Amino acid sequence: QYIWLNETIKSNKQLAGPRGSYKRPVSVDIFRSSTILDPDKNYLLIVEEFHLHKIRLPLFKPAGHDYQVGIFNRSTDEIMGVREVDFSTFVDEDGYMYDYVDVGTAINETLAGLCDGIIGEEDIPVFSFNKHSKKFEITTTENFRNGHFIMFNDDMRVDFNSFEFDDIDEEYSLVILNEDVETQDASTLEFLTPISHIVIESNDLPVSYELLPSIISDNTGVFLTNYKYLQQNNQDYNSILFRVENSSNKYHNILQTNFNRFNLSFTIYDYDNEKHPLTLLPQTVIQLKLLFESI
Amino acid sequence: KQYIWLNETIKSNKQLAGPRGSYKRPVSVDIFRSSTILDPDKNYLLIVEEFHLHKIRLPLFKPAGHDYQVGIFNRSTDEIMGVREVDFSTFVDEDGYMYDYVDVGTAINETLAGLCDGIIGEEDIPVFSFNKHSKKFEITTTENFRNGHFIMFNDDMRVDFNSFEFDDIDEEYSLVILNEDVETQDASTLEFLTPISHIVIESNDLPVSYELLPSISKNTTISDNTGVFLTNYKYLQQNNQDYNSILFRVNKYHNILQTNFNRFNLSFTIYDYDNEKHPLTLLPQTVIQLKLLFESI
Amino acid sequence: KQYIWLNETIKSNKQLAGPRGSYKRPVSVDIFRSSTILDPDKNYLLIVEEFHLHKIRLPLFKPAGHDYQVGIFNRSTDEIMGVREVDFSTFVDEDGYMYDYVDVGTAINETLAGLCDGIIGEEDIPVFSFNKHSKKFEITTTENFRNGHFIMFNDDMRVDFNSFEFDDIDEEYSLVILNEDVETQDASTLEFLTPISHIVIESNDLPVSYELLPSISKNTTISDNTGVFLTNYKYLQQNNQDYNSILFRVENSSNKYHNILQTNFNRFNLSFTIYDYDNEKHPLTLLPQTVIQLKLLFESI
Amino acid sequence: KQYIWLNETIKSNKQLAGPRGSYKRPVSVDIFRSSTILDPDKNYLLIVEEFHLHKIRLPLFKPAGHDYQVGIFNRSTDEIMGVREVDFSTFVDEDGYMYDYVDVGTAINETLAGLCDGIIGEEDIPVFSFNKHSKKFEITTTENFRNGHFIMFNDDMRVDFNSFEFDDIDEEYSLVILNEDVETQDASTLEFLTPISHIVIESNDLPVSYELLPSISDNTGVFLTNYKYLQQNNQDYNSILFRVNKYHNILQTNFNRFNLSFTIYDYDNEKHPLTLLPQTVIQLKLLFESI
Amino acid sequence: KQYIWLNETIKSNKQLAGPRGSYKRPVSVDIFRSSTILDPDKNYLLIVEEFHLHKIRLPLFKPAGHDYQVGIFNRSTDEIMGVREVDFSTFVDEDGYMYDYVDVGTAINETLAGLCDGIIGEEDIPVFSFNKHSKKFEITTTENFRNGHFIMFNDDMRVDFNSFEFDDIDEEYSLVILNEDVETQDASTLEFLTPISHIVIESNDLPVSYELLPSISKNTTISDNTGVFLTNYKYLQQNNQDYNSILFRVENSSNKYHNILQTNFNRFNLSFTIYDYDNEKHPLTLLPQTVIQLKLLFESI
Repeated sequence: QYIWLNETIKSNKQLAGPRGSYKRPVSVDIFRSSTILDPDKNYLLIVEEFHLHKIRLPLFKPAGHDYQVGIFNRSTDEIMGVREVDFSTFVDEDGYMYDYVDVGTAINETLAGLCDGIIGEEDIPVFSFNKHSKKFEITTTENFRNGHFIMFNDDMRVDFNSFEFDDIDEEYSLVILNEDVETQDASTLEFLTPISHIVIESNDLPVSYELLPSIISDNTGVFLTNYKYLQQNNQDYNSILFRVENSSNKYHNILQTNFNRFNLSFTIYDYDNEKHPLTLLPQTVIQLKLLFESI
Repeated sequence: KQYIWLNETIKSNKQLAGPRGSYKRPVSVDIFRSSTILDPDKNYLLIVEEFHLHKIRLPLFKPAGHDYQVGIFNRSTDEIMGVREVDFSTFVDEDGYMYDYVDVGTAINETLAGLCDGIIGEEDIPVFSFNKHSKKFEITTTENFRNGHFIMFNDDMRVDFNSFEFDDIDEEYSLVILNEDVETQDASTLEFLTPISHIVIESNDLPVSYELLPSISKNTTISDNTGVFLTNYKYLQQNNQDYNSILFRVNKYHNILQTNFNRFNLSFTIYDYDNEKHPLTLLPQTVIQLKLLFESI
Repeated sequence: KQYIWLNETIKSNKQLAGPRGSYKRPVSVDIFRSSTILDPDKNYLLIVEEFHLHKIRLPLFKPAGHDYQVGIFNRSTDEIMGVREVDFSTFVDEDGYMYDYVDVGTAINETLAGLCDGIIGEEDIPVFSFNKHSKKFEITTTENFRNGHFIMFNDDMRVDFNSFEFDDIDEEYSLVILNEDVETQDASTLEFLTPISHIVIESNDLPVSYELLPSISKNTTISDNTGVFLTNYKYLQQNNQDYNSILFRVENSSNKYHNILQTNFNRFNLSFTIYDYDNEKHPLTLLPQTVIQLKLLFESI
Repeated sequence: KQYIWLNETIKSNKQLAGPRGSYKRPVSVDIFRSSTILDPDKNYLLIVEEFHLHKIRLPLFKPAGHDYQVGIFNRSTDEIMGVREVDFSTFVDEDGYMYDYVDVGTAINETLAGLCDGIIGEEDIPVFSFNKHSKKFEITTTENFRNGHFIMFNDDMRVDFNSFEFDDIDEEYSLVILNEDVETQDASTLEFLTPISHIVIESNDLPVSYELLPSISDNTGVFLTNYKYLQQNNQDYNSILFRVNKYHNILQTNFNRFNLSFTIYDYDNEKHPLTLLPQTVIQLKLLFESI
Repeated sequence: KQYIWLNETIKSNKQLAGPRGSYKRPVSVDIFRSSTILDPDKNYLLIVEEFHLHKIRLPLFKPAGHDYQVGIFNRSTDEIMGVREVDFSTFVDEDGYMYDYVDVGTAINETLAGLCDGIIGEEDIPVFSFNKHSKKFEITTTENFRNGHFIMFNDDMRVDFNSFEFDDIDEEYSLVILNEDVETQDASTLEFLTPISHIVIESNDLPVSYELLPSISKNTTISDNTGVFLTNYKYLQQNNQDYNSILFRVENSSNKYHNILQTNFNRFNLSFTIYDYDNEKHPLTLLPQTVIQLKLLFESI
């Protein structure tokens, strides 16, 4: 026996707020007059599909990183200076950033402020994001490359690993520049994104919880599905579509048969395990299809 | 274990469909057999193995669901010169749909040209357009416009054409950051413009178990609402193609409640993102194919 | 559970198939075993695990299906100068097929040129054609033609060459919007032209359950009809390739099983058959160079 | 329900395989265990979960299969000037194979050049060649050649190099239409030219249910797996990876020894083994699944 | 029937793993639950659903495995002028690995340049190098070098850099055919250079059935060897990326189940291990920025 349950959420300006400023969590109450399941049977739950049409996800989270840029002199053979990359001007209230151009601007302003006293404005290097290639780029003069190197610390080195590097120190590495415009060997947006996965969870649905580590552990958490997210490009706004294939093992046992209501909520888990709820926009449309399959 | 396969097909012509499909005839099939289809002692599941909607027409855009507004900002005086609501009424068909993204771009452009009429000199009027080859919208401007003015997109414009670079200025409006004569999107956004969500096969008289639905009443939460659906095909708009040939090939089972039938109807239906349903209709050139599998447990 | 695999092959040559496969010999395989294939005590499901139609020729267009018409509009006088039906009769072989999209483009171009022969000067006659590289049709015009006139497509032409930009004048006719000297399609429309729907393996003497089909009559809905179908491969015309090498392999956990009814047999025939969109069936014919592989599975319950 | 996995591997060296695999040592593994593999009471199915043929060499062409012929037509006189057969014998190895599509393009070009040697001058001799970048064969000509002459392909050339535009003059020969200096193919046709049909793992001593084969017939042949090979590019040396309901019945559950070979079937069905190289590292993972 | 889901995650920092992961701490996690995990009466299978090795370093080349040799040939005198062995020792790390194909290109180049020292002019010395953009090795030469000489690759080089156009002269050595200033490979060969074969999850103290391995010894061809393996991720080197973010999800190849032998347990240890093509094993090691995620399915029968 296959029991199918469709659900939808609309939105508008009045429910969500301008630019979704009310941060209303994505949630649906399911509520039926009749009972949903047959008392004499045992049911596995699986989420067959969902569609998160028109939502806004963050692209970068400064708190998790400790970036540091520096300048190295080739004649004198020493470190001239090192500065910490200051994101506080570009961050929203919740500690997020929504554009990889701005990650590049932050890194650039730190780099420009460091070379203010030391190097002439003609040769101050420029760090920027290229919208077309999805790659960060370093733009420099020939005078700069003969005189100096740009230095990255390890956090920078790892997240922007597609540049060519030379290790000088336990921490710091030199960026090897051979041309006016130097770009990344490969995109590294996967390394920058804080989003790990999006999850459907219910406080009141009688379903066997998944086993977790501690905040030794006896900890548990309700998870109906587990969507792994990957930042493909610089798109702040997204339309995320999920559909299972022929033999997905992603079932969950239902412990009690007799219920006529429950709540479903969409939540985002970051790479540092800070969970936060997915919120509506005026234009958001959410769709959802649960299967209850008898054993 | 038993595999009963039921093929079915619809040919079309000008008589059935009308010129350009103007009769709006629903896609539908009666399957009528002399013998009974299923064996009385078994229980069966139903899955749609494949279908083909060869030569059909689908809408590319539905203006009713959007509130697009463009505006001009003056950098010298640092204030809003005007804001106008984009008017799609001269581009829309009788059922509220549009069928070309070049036309979506023209609609936006004419609003922009009307808004700039007295306020900016003709040579410096910016041009909004859809690029057929890249499937991206573009803004074309003079350097003299860029030094003087910004184009303003409201929140709905902001979201649906999100791959331009923006700068917020208040609760509602956002400035389009232009640095070159031709400025284009970083990424196609046709998925944000299409109104078509899914195509569904349904039936009024096939003895098959319903799916549970949220209530018809949009305010109330309680629901005893159901509906027959045999399959659920998610549609994604890949490009600027009005006319399509949709092909589907195959967990998606449905229980058959009673065994004693030889008649049923099948109808293809389109659901939009605003949940309004409407029938898939024929063209003269439409050919439709369909394959059901009744599978015994 | 039991798995009984049955590999099979077909070779060919000039004598068997004829020059360029001109004898039209159907692809057919007598399987014949000395021993009985299946064990009497068990029930068996049949699935075609893979095949390979190496080096065959399929048609790309079938003029019978289509009612193409082109016209010329005059923008000065704002009326139709003329309209003509597109005639393929010279390009078509015996069977009613065409085998190259360059020819499809030529036939439309001829019709268009013959329509402009009296009226418009030879220097700015428009040129319809098929671009081999992009797999897209193209309209080549002069600026003088564009200012003066429009090319008209009818409803059938409109649908099958849908990627051009169009303005609809009438219930029937549409004007092709041209802004530049060489105008092309937004997207490939070869899927709208290929007459091949699917390719089928059917046996005239294998004890296997038949698929239910709709009635032969256009007038009656009540159906008794049935057909033998072992597999049903959906074909899609990717490019302008006349000759093809078609390979099918069953994905993990498909449902394309048929019940076998009788458990006692040691011979059966397998033909390969092509269905078109108009439901006209015709057999897959050999070439001299045609190798054909095939692999059935008989799976017990 | 029981899953019993059997990892296996092969290594190699100069002394085992020879310079450029010149010994032709077949790929083979003797599995031999102290304990009995399977339970005596149960029934088992055999599926090959994954194999990796790392650093191997496979032929790209086999002239034996093909009967190519080229010709020159004259447009002024309107008649066939000559027809020569394409001789591959200079580029072929001992086993009848060829290992690069540029050499396939050269062989046809030498035949084409030899046919125009007496008739047309060197300035207008057409040039047949393989483009390494596009994976497509090209015909280079002059304007003087195109106005005067055509190039004739026979039916076997016509089917394997089908992407060119053609005009049929008779039952065997077809003119290649040419409008520019460098004319090329509509699409890649390496799938036509490759003689490798599939790659098979076959035993000679394992108790497993055989697959029914043709010859009236009563033949049978043991095959543990079947990998369908397709030629993606002009890469002579390869690294073939396979990961997976391709099951087989194990007839007897009392054994602890068998010999797994690797074999290459061609489109003419002529079978031959997969030979090692010094650098080769072959991997394999069988599954025994219970009922 | 029952589906028990076990989630596990690992974080890191400077103190834990060391600057650039200098301490080489292996990736390992202890699962310790106060309750028993499984129900006594049922029989459970184990499959790994998904893991995510976020921000980790992996080697791209392992010189020990190869014996590369380069040579110079003289076209005038028609003989070998010399053959040097490619020395990687100045580029390798402590553990025998190289983390950049640019550096593999330089190694070959230094060897090639040193071999031309006495014999060829500074301008006409050929240059071998890796192209970051195309992922292909290139040979930059003068017209004067090509008219006078050829570069010679031994068999090991010939295989791993097979996409150049070669010509055999003897059993070991092969000329590289060069017709332009810059000559590139026809296709990528990074698959031929990577030493990482697969990444593996294993456990010393989980009661689960072991897989059957071949013999440790060269002498006795008979085997008795077994190993504990929870999953087997086949790795493929896409590009020149030193640092990686490896995601696995069981979508297809879902046969990778393992029989749990004992139901009575509440604790085990999961460790990540890398196997190379010479079958040497070494652990996966953390970095300060590494985050590892894991999900296990215990499924009953």
